[PDB]
Amino acid sequence: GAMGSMPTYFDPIMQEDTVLDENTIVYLVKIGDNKFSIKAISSGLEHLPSDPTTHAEKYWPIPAKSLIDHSSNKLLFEEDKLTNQPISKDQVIELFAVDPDKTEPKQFSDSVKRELTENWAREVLQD
Ligand code: NA
Ligand code: NA
Repeated sequence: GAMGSMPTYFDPIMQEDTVLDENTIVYLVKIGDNKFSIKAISSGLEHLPSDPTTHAEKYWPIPAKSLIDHSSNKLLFEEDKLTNQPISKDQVIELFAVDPDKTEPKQFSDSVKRELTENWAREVLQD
């Protein structure tokens, strides 16, 4: 119509629909056997301990450009909004060229909680 649209995702960080661009953090998590979910967040890949909506600790990185280039695919987007429905391993291979069951995932870091714990312990023992 008169109004355009851009692909958006519901950002768990700010709890708001957010325009997807090349600065969006995008990754895959596994939520079941042959069931994977595409996630997008505005920040936090290096600081969060797990994925916000599933608390998955393991993920497969996906370039934002790959998701943007599929923005008209009805599997991933419904009315220009990122789907919350899972996709099969075959669909993952077809859309993103990654076999997750044959690729080592990355893991969210535990560094922030470790630093918090060390900060408390040092404060206890200082005067
Ligand atoms: Na954290
Ligand atoms: Na989290």
